[PDB]
Amino acid sequence: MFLRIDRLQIELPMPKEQDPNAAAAVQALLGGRFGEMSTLMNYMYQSFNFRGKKALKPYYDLIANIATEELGHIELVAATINSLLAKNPGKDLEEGVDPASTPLGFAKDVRNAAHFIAGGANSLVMGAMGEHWNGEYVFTSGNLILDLLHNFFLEVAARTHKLRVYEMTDNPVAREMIGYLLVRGGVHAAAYGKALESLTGVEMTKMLPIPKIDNSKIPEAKKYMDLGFHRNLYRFSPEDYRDLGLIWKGASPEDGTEVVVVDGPPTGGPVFDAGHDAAEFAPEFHPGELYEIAKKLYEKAK
Amino acid sequence: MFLRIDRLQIELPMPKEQDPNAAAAVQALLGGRFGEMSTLMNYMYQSFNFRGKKALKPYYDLIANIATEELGHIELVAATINSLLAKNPGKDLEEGVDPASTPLGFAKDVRNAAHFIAGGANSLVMGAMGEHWNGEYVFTSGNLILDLLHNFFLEVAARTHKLRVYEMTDNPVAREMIGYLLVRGGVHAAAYGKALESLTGVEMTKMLPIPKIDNSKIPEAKKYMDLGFHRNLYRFSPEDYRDLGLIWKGASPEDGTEVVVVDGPPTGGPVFDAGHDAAEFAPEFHPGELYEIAKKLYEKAK
Amino acid sequence: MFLRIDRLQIELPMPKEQDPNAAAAVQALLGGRFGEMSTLMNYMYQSFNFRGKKALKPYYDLIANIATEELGHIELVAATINSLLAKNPGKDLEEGVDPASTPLGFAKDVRNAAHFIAGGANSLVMGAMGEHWNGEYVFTSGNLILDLLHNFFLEVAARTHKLRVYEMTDNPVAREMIGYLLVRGGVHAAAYGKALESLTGVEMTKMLPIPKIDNSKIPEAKKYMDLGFHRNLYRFSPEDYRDLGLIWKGASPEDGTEVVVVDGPPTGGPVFDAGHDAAEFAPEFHPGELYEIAKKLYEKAK
Amino acid sequence: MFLRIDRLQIELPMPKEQDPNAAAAVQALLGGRFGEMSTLMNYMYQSFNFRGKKALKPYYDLIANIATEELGHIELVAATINSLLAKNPGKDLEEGVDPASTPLGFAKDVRNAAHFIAGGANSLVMGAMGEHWNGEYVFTSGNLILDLLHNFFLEVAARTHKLRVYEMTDNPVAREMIGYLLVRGGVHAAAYGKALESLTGVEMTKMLPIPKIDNSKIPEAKKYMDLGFHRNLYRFSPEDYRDLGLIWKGASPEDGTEVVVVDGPPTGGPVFDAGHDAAEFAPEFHPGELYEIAKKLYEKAK
Amino acid sequence: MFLRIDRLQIELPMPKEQDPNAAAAVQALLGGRFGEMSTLMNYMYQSFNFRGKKALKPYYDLIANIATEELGHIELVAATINSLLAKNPGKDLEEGVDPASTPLGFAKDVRNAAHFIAGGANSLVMGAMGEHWNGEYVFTSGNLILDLLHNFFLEVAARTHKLRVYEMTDNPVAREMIGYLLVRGGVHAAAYGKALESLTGVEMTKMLPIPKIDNSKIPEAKKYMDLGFHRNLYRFSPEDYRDLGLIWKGASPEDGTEVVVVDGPPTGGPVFDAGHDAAEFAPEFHPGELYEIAKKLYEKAK
Amino acid sequence: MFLRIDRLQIELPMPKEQDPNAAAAVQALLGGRFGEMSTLMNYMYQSFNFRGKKALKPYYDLIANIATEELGHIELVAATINSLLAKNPGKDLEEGVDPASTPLGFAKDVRNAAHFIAGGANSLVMGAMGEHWNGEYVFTSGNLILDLLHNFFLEVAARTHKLRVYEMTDNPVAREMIGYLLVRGGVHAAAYGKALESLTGVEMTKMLPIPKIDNSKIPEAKKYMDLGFHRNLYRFSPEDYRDLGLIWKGASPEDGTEVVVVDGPPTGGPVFDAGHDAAEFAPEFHPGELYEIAKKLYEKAK
Ligand SMILES: [Cl-]
Ligand SMILES: [Cl-]
Ligand SMILES: [Cl-]
Ligand SMILES: [Cl-]
Ligand SMILES: [Cl-]
Ligand SMILES: [Cl-]
Ligand SMILES: [Cl-]
Ligand SMILES: [Cl-]
Ligand SMILES: [Cl-]
Ligand SMILES: [Cl-]
Ligand SMILES: [Cl-]
Ligand SMILES: [Cl-]
Ligand SMILES: [Li+]
Ligand SMILES: [Li+]
Ligand SMILES: [Li+]
Ligand SMILES: [Mn+2]
Ligand SMILES: [Mn+2]
Ligand SMILES: [Mn+2]
Ligand SMILES: [Mn+2]
Ligand SMILES: [Mn+2]
Ligand SMILES: [Mn+2]
Ligand SMILES: [Mn+2]
Ligand SMILES: [Mn+2]
Ligand SMILES: [Mn+2]
Ligand SMILES: [Mn+2]
Ligand SMILES: [Mn+2]
Ligand SMILES: [Mn+2]
Repeated sequence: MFLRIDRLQIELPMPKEQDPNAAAAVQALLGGRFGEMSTLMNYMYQSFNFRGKKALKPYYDLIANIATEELGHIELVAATINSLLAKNPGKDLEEGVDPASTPLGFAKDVRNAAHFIAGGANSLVMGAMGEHWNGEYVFTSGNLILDLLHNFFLEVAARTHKLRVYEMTDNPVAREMIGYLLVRGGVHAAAYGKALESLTGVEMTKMLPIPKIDNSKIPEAKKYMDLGFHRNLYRFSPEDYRDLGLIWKGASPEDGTEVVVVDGPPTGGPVFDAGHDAAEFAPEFHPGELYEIAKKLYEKAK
Repeated sequence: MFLRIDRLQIELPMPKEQDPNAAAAVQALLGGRFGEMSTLMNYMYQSFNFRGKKALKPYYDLIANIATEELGHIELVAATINSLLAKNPGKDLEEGVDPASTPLGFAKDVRNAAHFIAGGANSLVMGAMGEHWNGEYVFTSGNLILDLLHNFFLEVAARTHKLRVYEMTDNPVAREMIGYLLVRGGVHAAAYGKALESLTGVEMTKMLPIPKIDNSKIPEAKKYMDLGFHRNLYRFSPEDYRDLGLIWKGASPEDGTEVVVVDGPPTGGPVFDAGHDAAEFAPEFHPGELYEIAKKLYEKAK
Repeated sequence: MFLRIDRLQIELPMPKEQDPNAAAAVQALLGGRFGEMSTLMNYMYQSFNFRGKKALKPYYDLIANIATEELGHIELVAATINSLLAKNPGKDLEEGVDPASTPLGFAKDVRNAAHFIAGGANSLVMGAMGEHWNGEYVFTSGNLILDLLHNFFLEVAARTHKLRVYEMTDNPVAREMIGYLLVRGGVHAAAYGKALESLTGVEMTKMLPIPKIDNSKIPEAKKYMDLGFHRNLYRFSPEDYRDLGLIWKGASPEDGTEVVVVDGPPTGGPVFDAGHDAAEFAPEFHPGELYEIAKKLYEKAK
Repeated sequence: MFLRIDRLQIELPMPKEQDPNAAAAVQALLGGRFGEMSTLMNYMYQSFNFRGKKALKPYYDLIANIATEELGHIELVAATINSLLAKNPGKDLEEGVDPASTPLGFAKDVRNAAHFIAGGANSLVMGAMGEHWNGEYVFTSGNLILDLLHNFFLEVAARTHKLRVYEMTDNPVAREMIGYLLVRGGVHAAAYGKALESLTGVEMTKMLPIPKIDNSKIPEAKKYMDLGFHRNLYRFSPEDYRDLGLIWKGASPEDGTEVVVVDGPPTGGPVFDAGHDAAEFAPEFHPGELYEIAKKLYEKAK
Repeated sequence: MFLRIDRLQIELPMPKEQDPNAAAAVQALLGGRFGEMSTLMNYMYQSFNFRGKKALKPYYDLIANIATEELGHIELVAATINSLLAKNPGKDLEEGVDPASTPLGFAKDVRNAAHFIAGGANSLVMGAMGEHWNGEYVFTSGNLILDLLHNFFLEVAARTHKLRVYEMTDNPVAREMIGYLLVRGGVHAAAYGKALESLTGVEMTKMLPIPKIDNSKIPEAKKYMDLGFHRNLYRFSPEDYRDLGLIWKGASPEDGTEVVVVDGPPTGGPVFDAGHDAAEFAPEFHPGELYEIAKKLYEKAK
Repeated sequence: MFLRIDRLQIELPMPKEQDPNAAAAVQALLGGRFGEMSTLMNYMYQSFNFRGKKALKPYYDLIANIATEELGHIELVAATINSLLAKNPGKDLEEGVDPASTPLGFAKDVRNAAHFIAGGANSLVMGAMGEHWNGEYVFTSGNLILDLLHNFFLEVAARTHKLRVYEMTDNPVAREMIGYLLVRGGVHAAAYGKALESLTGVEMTKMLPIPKIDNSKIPEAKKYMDLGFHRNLYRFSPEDYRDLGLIWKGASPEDGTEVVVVDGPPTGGPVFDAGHDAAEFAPEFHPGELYEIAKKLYEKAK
């Protein structure tokens, strides 16, 4: 079972301008083959399907726990896309929009028109070409070593996509998210590499980084390394998965320093609200009446 | 962000033997169009994309919280499938399997061979025809009423699929899971119906049940209603989503009794471990050496 | 624009009992690559997209009119599938079905479980592997000769699929439908071949039949030829497409006899009603109340 | 069976300029998830699959008839796209096009290159991202109420997409089509809502409009309401489906006035011909010789 | 079995500038429905599946051999795309690229972002809309005449796409490849047409060209015809498939001159190397260390 | 460019009778995600897209050459499937088949009906669920180490699928093919592992085998190892790719013995001809006339 905390994993900056094509590129990191939906669903299904949940417990704890972290990463990437698509971020009401004035005219010419037609200027479950995420992006073979080898690869392929998208947009909201997730993905790659070394004797972490560029060269990633976050494997569970430190120990690939398990999630930051976009009818064309209904739900004695 | 608890939402019984074609049918309820992946991802993305998270908070709390519950439902359905596919449930080591003796010969003739080739006799992210789940199964328009109308439909369409699969499968593991999720889906349909009543004045809950068959006609569902589970909307969060009772109040469609918000998740039941399947090389062909590696990790613990 | 007549293009017989796997095979002829959806949508879109609707009118009339005929062919193939899937054909109310008794147990083991889960034991928009029909099965290039060459091929490929499914299914409903549509597909291939002869001088009809087997070897098709149906190109329009005989003239490939344009549709046969299937909740679990509602609508008629 | 009338459902204006990206957006309304292909094929297959064609006749008449109207809507949307893609609308011959001069250079940079490569600058069976329409967009459950609930949703989701595309392009051909189809979709939503109220007692039409914006705010829709077309359910059949008025009666959601059944289709307007586009080889590179062949087919004595 | 020669089928010119959208259009010719992947895989699988490899040997030789030629065409089209995507063609090392400087900023706005995210600025197995090539683009019916009819169509549909893409870009690398492959596709269409005439008596080559525009009107195609290459069917085999001349004989459709079989491949040209693209991390971010490792592999005594 | 040799990489035995479901399982090894189409197309596109073809030549030679070997593997797997689907292997003419007698009745009930409808009882470009192979199964990042890591994984994932299908199918044709390709896949995994060791210092070959089962436990694979085939990397080229031994050297993972580069392809075995299947109209319904046409082509030879 799962619980939810109404917080993003980190604070994101306020966007300052809508940037559709940046949002379309960032979609690769959400619903593309190596996006966060893929790391999430790979680890989630491997955790469901895991044989030897007690006999191979440290490895089960690892996959079950990292799957849980990736839930917050789909959330964070979706918030980033929503930030880039928001017309009036954080504002409950805009007035004066007339459909006949062609208020979505710009959207005719952007790469991803679906953001504005199917979505209400919001994230979709798709990649940078509009391709919807598909369950064949999941590998769940039942063989622990084969799955871990796949997962090591998956994290460094995902990192490669994050780096390339970083190089496509200088939007600060996108770069903040990417910097943080480069650091988290470095932790995951390192953790799967340590798990493989424990099972096989092959020193997989010595292959890192892939590609051969250090996170310290990406300013927004270095920001988070400077706070120590490359050392931390957070245990996203009240009472379970307590044996992570049997694998998550020893040296960090980033700097050689000792890594640690942190019990519980990080503090986080607030969730994002894109505000009213009347041309998208989101959350309604003129939402004042609905806001009044919600207000009155609280005004009650019962 | 999210947290994980290593418990299924209910306990499941143990099948007498593998039932591949039952597993293949139950896949519809996991990765098909109206499976638990779809309800999960619809509500998850709607919750990310929600505009007016404070101004429309009671409705945000509802979608965000039900999304969290559906995480445990993909888990529960996967456990059911895994139970039906497990050769040696709960048994860590089998001996004597010879690949040269065609130990997977039965799988040549089952509906879903992928369970045994791509999977290690485990669940996959697909429906009852082998169709992989796809992101176009998600509807996230940004318009609250349109989304809620969709979600009401989604729950009763999902219910219809659960009922039909129930009528195909006599296996207790499937009947228990389905009976439970018929009751939970009744709660979700009722909740979305109450939300639509509040926003629109249209008495959506009066349309229930769809199809026009009572959950009381399904023995396992009747048991869960006798335990009160049709009344309960669990708050799957440490501290958030405390306004569910503004919508989740009044009469149950099942029996007219007053519905309730329950603080926290249910206690549930143990997770499922399919054990060793040597022919599937899952978790390894001969896993004793890996079990020894894991044991030694604890000896070297700090 | 289009009009509808509540008649199948031929009458169909009644199966003795349900035959799921026959239905699954016949799906190839509905939603597969060379099924009736494909011939329909190819000619429909070509007719929309046709350039030179007046200057090339005889050819426009041909494509526009054959497209209309193919609408009735998707209808006829769907009726055949529905006939094979119907538990109680023609019977409005069945009693005593208990969902708890696994009344759909047989469906666990059939090829196409979707017929019974997604469908209410009814046709779906898919082929013989469960693959849903897709718009990339349409070829609409705008070049008349290229399109007609494609359409000649499409008809003989579709014929080949019909012949192979005929050889799989002994059910009279399927044999009657297929025999009829072998004759109609012979007309369409001949018509496109005559159109290509007129435009190019290449004697395309001399290539027929493809494969090199005569429709006379298929008993149901032989009967329809004995009724003259290989000669007939029906004008499926009140007043339009009156120049079909400019192309549809001269010898039939089947027997050398003169072909004819028939004003209007054939008289055909009754549409099919699969009746009540309570386990499928179709049209309702217990439909008597809805039947009463419908009866009362007539009492309140103006 | 079906008949065809060689007329669009309404007169469309002459385009005045090619607008590829407008055509790409309008594709959402043709082959996207909530485009006219989807409403068409949903109602068509539900009509084939309908159980109780006599016992539930008014409801059968409704679905069978609206399916037939949607055939003319795929035609109308395709004509709109073709208008936007036409280089020389209504002109049989253009001269002087040289392939080596890069006459399709603009198409390199438009969103939808397929319009110009796969199509001969014509409509395709796809949405606004190039996604081809797929049969999984059809819902045909066999349960009347569940299908009608789906269809109500489908019409208002389709309306939402039409409104958003309207707001993306000010092209008069697109806006004329959209205005008309907003009015027709309002009729369909109202009709399915009335059918649901008759079966369930739930006042579904009181939820309209969705989104909460009136068609009267869209000038091209108000044009058609001012002619009375929101009141009219046309019976697209010579002799069948005569019981529509048992459901289609009472108040219009638009203005409270009494709705009516109209026997037969509206008058319509001419079909559209995009003319010669030599660079697309459509209908031929230099079509004069083919036009002469067609002319000579008429010059005959026989 | 197969052998490889490290040469393109022709010399291509050096690109001079990156042209992403030209590369995206040329993708239609690689991984689209009528691209070189399709002609390749159609003929390859037909050759595997061929019945009567001795009894119908000349026809087997034809399909087996043309399949082999198409391997070099996927190679040639991929080289063309890679040329259009190359930043530093032929250069092993570039220095001074900083990811934080947004070196891929242009790629945010191009049609095909996947070239830069999934690919390292390189070709992908997809068409001009980003659609990945799929095995349903292959037709392998087992019936020789039906397959040959399909293949005739396939070549002229492929030619039509090549012509349209030619008209979209004036890039010399693209136009050189297209000119050559127009000539080769003319040979293939002619060869399948001759095979059909031999089997059926229908003069299929008299339909050529389709569309009705001569290759001699395309300067880069005329270049290769002026060298005689429209006459040549190369036998891509050391010792097999020696009976091609039983079919490949008689007049060329281009000019009426006698065609010939050439034993062995043409001379070819060098392969293409896109060079270092540091922002794509291709072949590495800073490849000097890897180049030194490779150099040292040669410095050996053993 | 490529050349073709009309030989399979090994000889195959003849099945006693058709085995449709065995063929359907073996399809996973052809067109599934980890089938031979995937290894082929991964290495083919990586070889096209390779940057530093001279500076990193030993690695280019390896990928380019292994790609060529995989061409013969799609051929070999297709031959295996065709063998399992052949009614009359090696027999040019069968008499007496009557389509009216349901000669394909068995095919109604097999897993893969497409083999008999779309195919003429022959292989298709799909996996074990009927899923067509797709280009998103290719990973071509441009980064050498990332690609090689992927390829190492791909080979062991493909091996895992081969092992599982082996365990499903007792047919000698399948066991021989799979035993051989287990040995060849061991060579490829070892080669990519050696390449990674050279570039990274990580001892990837020490992870082998994956899964942890020796090829010696599979009797057919053991025979091929006893013949030395695990040592051999064949140079599938007349004159190119002469630096394979710079990487392909040192110890075999199977037995510690020195590996070798073999100049040229193996001698292999005959290609397979499925013979006449009249019910499939393959190569024709009654092929005697076409056989006579072919005979006469030789009489008219030059
Ligand atoms: Cl990740
Ligand atoms: Cl991560
Ligand atoms: Cl649900
Ligand atoms: Cl639920
Ligand atoms: Cl047809
Ligand atoms: Cl037909
Ligand atoms: Cl509609
Ligand atoms: Cl409408
Ligand atoms: Cl080609
Ligand atoms: Cl070619
Ligand atoms: Cl392989
Ligand atoms: Cl291999
Ligand atoms: Li069982
Ligand atoms: Li039967
Ligand atoms: Li057998
Ligand atoms: Mn992540
Ligand atoms: Mn990760
Ligand atoms: Mn659920
Ligand atoms: Mn639910
Ligand atoms: Mn037809
Ligand atoms: Mn037809
Ligand atoms: Mn419509
Ligand atoms: Mn409608
Ligand atoms: Mn080619
Ligand atoms: Mn070709
Ligand atoms: Mn291989
Ligand atoms: Mn391999």
